[PDB]
Amino acid sequence: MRVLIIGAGILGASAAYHLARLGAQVEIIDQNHPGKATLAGAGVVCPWATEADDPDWYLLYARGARYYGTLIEELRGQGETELGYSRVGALVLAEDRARLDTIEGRISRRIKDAPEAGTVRRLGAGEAKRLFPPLRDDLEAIHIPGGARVDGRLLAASMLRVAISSGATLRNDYVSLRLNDGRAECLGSDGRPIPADEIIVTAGAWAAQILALLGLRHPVVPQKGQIIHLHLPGVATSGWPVVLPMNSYYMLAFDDSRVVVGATREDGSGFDYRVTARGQLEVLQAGLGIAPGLADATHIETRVGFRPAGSAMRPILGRVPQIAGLTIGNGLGASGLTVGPFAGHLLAGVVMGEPAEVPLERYSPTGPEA
Amino acid sequence: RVLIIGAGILGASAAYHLARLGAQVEIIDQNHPGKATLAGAGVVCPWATEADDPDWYLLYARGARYYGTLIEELRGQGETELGYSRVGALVLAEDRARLDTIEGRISRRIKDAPEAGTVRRLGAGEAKRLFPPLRDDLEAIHIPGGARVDGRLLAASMLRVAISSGATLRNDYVSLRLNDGRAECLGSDGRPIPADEIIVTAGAWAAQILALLGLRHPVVPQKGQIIHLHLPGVATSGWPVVLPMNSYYMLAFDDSRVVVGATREDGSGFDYRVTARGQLEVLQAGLGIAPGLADATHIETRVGFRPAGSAMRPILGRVPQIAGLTIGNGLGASGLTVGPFAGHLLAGVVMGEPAEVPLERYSPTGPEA
Amino acid sequence: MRVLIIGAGILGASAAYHLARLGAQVEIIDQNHPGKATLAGAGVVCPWATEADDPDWYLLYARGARYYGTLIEELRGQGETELGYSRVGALVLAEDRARLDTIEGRISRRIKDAPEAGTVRRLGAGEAKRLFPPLRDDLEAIHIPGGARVDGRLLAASMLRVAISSGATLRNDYVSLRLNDGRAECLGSDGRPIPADEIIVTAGAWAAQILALLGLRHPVVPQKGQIIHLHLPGVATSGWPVVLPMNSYYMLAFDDSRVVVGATREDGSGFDYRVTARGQLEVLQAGLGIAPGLADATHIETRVGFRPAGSAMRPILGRVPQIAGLTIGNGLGASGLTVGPFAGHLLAGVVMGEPAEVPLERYSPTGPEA
Amino acid sequence: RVLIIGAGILGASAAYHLARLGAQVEIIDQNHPGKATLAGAGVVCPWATEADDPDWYLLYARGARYYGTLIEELRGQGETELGYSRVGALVLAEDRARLDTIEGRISRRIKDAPEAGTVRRLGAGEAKRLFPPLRDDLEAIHIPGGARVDGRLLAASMLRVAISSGATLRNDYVSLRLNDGRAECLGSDGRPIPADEIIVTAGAWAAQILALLGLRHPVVPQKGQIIHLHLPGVATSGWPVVLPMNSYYMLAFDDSRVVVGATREDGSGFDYRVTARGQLEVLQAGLGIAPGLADATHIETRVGFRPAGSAMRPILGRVPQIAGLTIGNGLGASGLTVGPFAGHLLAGVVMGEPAEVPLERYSPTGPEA
Ligand SMILES: Cc1cc2nc3c(=O)[nH]c(=O)nc-3n(C[C@H](O)[C@H](O)[C@H](O)COP(=O)(O)OP(=O)(O)OC[C@H]3O[C@@H](n4cnc5c(N)ncnc54)[C@H](O)[C@@H]3O)c2cc1C
Ligand SMILES: Cc1cc2nc3c(=O)[nH]c(=O)nc-3n(C[C@H](O)[C@H](O)[C@H](O)COP(=O)(O)OP(=O)(O)OC[C@H]3O[C@@H](n4cnc5c(N)ncnc54)[C@H](O)[C@@H]3O)c2cc1C
Ligand SMILES: Cc1cc2nc3c(=O)[nH]c(=O)nc-3n(C[C@H](O)[C@H](O)[C@H](O)COP(=O)(O)OP(=O)(O)OC[C@H]3O[C@@H](n4cnc5c(N)ncnc54)[C@H](O)[C@@H]3O)c2cc1C
Ligand SMILES: Cc1cc2nc3c(=O)[nH]c(=O)nc-3n(C[C@H](O)[C@H](O)[C@H](O)COP(=O)(O)OP(=O)(O)OC[C@H]3O[C@@H](n4cnc5c(N)ncnc54)[C@H](O)[C@@H]3O)c2cc1C
Repeated sequence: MRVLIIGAGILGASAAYHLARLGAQVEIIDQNHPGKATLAGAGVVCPWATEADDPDWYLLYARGARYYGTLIEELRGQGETELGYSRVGALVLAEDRARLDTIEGRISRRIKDAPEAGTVRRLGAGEAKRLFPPLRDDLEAIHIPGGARVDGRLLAASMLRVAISSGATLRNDYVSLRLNDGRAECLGSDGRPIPADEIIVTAGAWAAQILALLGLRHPVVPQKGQIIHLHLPGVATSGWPVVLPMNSYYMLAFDDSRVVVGATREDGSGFDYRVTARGQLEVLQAGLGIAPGLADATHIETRVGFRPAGSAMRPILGRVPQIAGLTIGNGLGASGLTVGPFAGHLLAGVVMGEPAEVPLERYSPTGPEA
Repeated sequence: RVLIIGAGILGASAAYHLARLGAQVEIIDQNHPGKATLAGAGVVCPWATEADDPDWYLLYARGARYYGTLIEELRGQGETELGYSRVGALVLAEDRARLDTIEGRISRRIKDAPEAGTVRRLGAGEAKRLFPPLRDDLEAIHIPGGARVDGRLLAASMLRVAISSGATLRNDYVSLRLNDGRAECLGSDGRPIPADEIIVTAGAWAAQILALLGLRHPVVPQKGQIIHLHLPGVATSGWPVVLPMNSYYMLAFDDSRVVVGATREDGSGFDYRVTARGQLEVLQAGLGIAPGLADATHIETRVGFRPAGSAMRPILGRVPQIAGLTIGNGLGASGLTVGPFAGHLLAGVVMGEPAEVPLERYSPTGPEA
Repeated sequence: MRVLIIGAGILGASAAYHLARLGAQVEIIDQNHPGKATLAGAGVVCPWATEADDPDWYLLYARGARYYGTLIEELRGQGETELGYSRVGALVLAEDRARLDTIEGRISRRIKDAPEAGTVRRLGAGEAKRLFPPLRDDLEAIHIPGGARVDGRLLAASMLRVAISSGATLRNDYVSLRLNDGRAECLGSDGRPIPADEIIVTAGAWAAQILALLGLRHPVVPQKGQIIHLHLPGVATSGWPVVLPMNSYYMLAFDDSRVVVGATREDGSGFDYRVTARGQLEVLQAGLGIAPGLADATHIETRVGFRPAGSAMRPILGRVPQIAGLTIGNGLGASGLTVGPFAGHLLAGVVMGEPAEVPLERYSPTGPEA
Repeated sequence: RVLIIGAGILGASAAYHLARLGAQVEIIDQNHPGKATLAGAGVVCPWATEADDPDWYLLYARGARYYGTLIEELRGQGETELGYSRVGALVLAEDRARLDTIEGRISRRIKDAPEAGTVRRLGAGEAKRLFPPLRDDLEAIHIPGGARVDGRLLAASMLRVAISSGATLRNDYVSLRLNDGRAECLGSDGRPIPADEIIVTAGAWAAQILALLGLRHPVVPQKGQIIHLHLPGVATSGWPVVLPMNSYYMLAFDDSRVVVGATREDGSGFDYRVTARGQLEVLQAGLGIAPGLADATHIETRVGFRPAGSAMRPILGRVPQIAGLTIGNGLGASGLTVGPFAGHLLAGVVMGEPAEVPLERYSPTGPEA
């Protein structure tokens, strides 16, 4: 009766994974809405290049990317060997040499507190193409040996599998909320309450819909994103790194001759689960523009997902003011696969009472407006 | 003016009927996974049902006859593709003993229903002559007048007519609170949604927001999986509905397509998944009476959550002790037949007309303590 | 113009994989017809329990199962580490103890000269359910620790990747054949011949269509097969064994909470690439019959594949009599994922002239029928 | 009597005409991946075509106005679902200059072709009023006679009429053999297929089986990728066809569906794959002139291999020096407009009727020593 988690994406799954290790009874409930963000998550893990230069770097991006090393092994030693993860390195690009210099600097300043990045290095024209053949030969780049990739769906799935293997439960259902005597109550499909000492709301983009039932104003709305998957027949891509043109687009490669190209950021889209023409056109232009070698690659599918985009680019983590037994994790935006796993460790310490490894006040949620 | 929460077959009909009368209708629909109206098979044949509840049957048979008014009212408005057709129905039974008791039930309920046509008990092989895939050793009772419809296309057409008449439709999950004895609607952001009259046709999900008002809404979801088949290059526009009276059924549509009866999974919750045993049961039932479907293409299997109430009879009418709030739900497994006519009844409530049928026996319950 | 391979299934891919490593210039052509057998192969590798006792066929079946040990590491050391292979053991079931005793006899006789099978051990009721939870608790079984499984598509894909990394070429095209001056010619899309010293036809079920152009009578026709893929949300299956109920059906599990169930065997089906109703019913009955735990598992997809089923259960491998520069490999039927990989190694030696590890006279095709 | 190899729009048209003349028809089709007729967009508008070749345009114009006869003969036969509609056509251009030259070329060719109607030059967004997604700043030339059709449904309709008239259809990959000067057809089993006359409408794959007779058939596949869009809740049955005169195009069907011009990939072979650049080219060309399609749903991308010949002129007529063999191929990118009438000619060849059109300029070559 310890913990009840609403939503089992990368964030809700990481919370369960970390809670099950603390001996708590974890009950997970996940509807798996069409457009579940984690099912469409590209899988880039490389914070050192992010242009968002706030103290969130020291707290979430840096700390989160440093934990991937430990997490992958902790999972590997538990029977979970299919995560799609690989420390393949990353290539960062820019249109003009001027902007490419300020980015190299921003990365250099951020290697001190994250040695997993390796030895950052400046590549000349044609050298990035030797690591990612589809790239243009006239592209200079910055190589970050530490940058990795992952299959967002498989990572969350494996974390859930480890939790359920050790006394956790998972079912497919849609639950709601009610405010009882100042405490948070979870109402099942029938309508009866679901006994739980602590509740965690990691409902992603849909969180604002059930939290509003408690008088809360959750400032997280869906940001639609369309992401293209390509197939290179008979092409060994297991060693290819990730590519970050620093223009809201990106692309990476997986072992099964597969290449994924950066997604769109459609604001005010709502929950529009449709593959549109312009959306795919945007991605195809940005992709083939830097990597003409992908021209004759097969188009296998185009996934759609709704990012939990918060008002601020920083997430919303911590216990709810004025409401007992309610914690929420959301707002991961476009960096959820990188921050999600560690953010889940934070929520684990919150509901249990462990000492805060970081100051969550910068991310604490808002209370009832009344 | 009017705010409708939930745009299934029921919420859509209410908007359709109200918009035509000039009321400012604002529709908000979340489109939950498993929206019942999207998964509805579309059989309309109440005279054979084995459930004997007059309060419920009164609307079942009445809503069936209403299709005569609806199809034409929609036809004369640009809407001609609703999948509706008066193709007739075949009622089957395994042992001739049960078939006799059923032939009795049908005649007893046809007393006030000439729309059912002239019933006739068919000899072995006569049912297969109208539905070839059936096995030849099946006696049946033919009800010329039983029809089918594409519930998905019916709700879509009624919404289009409502929007063309000044209604609005947007996607959101809204809630309710008690302000001054009246029902006030809050959007996801939390801002209020001004409305003189609110209607709640949220299907199985209705018991999640009404509970915020102290109401005990006895409607929970009953999952149901339904299989769609395709006979490549086979004319099916004339095939009848088939009701083996064993919780299963099957019907046909124009596009060489055959739909097979659904499951009934109590205590499923909103488990939007296509399970194995669910499809095994449907395929065993279908292929058991219709072995001709063996080599038919399986194109998709849909899932839906029926708004199953504590009692089989629905819940319609204003909420006692709460002003400006009306509820419609509980349709269960007959919402496509009862839905359209019920929306007409919900419209009359918020508009104030005298009830074409006394709604007292369907009214909801007030706030509890 | 060293070698031209027609068809890139598991067999054509294995041949290419072996030839390219020996310096031969390999040109691979594969249309990827709908129903490609390799893309729908279940992936069971456990020959010792087979009811079919054909020495000509069994020689390659048990031989091709042992070759998997070499292949997995060979591919592993080349960057191909995600092949879905695992030595998870197998469970052999039967309804009545009478036939289960007969099966135990066949296995023992064939497990004595096969240490790869491990220590065969007869389990009591409920012990097979301890390894495959969804099974019935009343089932006796025979445990073969050596039984393994693999993802057929990922295996053939990785082989091609290693082959093309070794100077081979892969193209999507439909080619034909004509007989010119007693030697085999391959007609490209334009209709003009394609220069090639040696041709290998691994066209699977479609092989007879183009080989008939040379006066041959290739007795390999398609046998449709429908196979169901299930999903157990939040269930660790990496350690689940294979199940062989010895009733033409079967089922296995993969790492990502996925369970596959035995396939149909539709003779005279032609190239009917449809998912039928009865085909799925039969599989569901067999699966849930012995494994009620799969009842509430998700059904994610149902694949279709045309097995290259030959008149004789033994395959067809070797040069074509009276026709120079032609080599045929086909007839793998329902055991190609086990035989395919090693059978490709045989085809490689044939076309190059190396001595045959196994006398191939018993598998040679027939010559032109004047 | 007659044996047809390949059941695309060309082989189907041939079967539809032969069955009416009382010939015993046996049709065999392998339905290769990328069958051109299954991916054909279906624009019918020869008057605007830029390719001014009289040897090829003789049939293009002649075959286009044959659609009038064909639709009615099919409409008066139970076949009413052809996707055909005389919706008109809009011809656009980059600059007013090129648009002027096109208007002149169009009017010259309608003298003895009144099916085009009254051509009118639009300007300043008048074209957008008939095709909303277009840009407002586009002048155009309206050709009321331009129509569209679903090549997939048309070929099926002809076949059904042919089968209702004693024709047979089978699935197999057949070959050809020289048996004492006669053309003989061998099935997959190797046994011969008795046929008094053989017609080869094998499309791009023809060169492969004809090489078996020592013939050199200069028809190779030209891959083309085509995109289908869906406009949620938008009536498009009345929208005309659009011909930007830039190697691309787009048309609209009844079911809120819009199709965009195809790619032209030479030397592609039978590469049955949907590529990235191919879709980028079509999306750019489509949205470049029709920004309104930005938020349209992408439902499908089809691939087909055009029977592109060395010369744009097709290949029709008996094979020299080989007895009982006839060839039809080379339809290229205009097969849906020329195909139907071309099948009528192939029927006239094998039966012996006089040539309505000069066959000398299309006949194939004989064996090369
Ligand atoms: C196209 C795309 C590409 C991306 N690429 C990257 C990348 O390269 N790197 C990176 O770091 N991040 C990336 N992201 C961001 C990342 O995928 C997300 O930020 C993150 O996965 C969000 O996970 P979540 O669990 O918070 O949300 P979700 O994954 O949406 O989880 C919410 C879950 O809760 C369920 N739920 C909701 N309401 C209820 C309810 N009432 N009852 C029950 N269940 C409920 C939903 O059905 C869902 O399963 C990408 C995102 C997109 C869309
Ligand atoms: C498999 C199956 C087969 C069936 N076959 C038949 C048949 O043959 N004949 C027959 O007569 N009936 C049949 N039915 C029954 C019929 O389909 C349903 O009873 C009917 O569709 C109920 O409609 P509804 O509008 O009440 O519910 P729904 O269709 O579920 O509509 C509810 C809507 O409200 C929305 N909503 C919910 N909560 C909120 C909120 N808080 N805010 C905003 N929107 C919200 C939901 O997203 C949804 O769109 C079948 C049902 C199933 C499942
Ligand atoms: C449902 C199912 C389950 C199975 N389960 C198992 C199992 O558990 N264990 C096991 O050992 N085996 C199993 N098998 C058998 C195995 O999948 C097959 O035997 C094997 O994949 C055959 O490989 P292939 O290369 O001979 O044929 P294919 O994989 O079909 O390869 C033929 C290829 O050649 C191409 N081609 C053909 N003609 C031409 C042409 N003219 N021009 C160009 N390309 C051409 C085709 O497009 C295709 O790509 C199963 C098979 C099925 C159908
Ligand atoms: C993407 C695309 C868009 C197009 N758009 C248009 C348009 O808007 N307007 C227009 O006028 N034209 C258009 N065309 C052109 C038109 O579709 C084609 O020219 C025409 O359909 C060719 O038909 P066909 O019957 O000659 O060949 P196909 O349609 O390719 O038919 C050939 C048939 O023969 C069979 N076959 C071949 N060899 C054998 C064998 N040995 N044994 C048995 N069967 C065999 C094949 O399997 C196939 O079924 C388009 C073409 C493409 C590819």
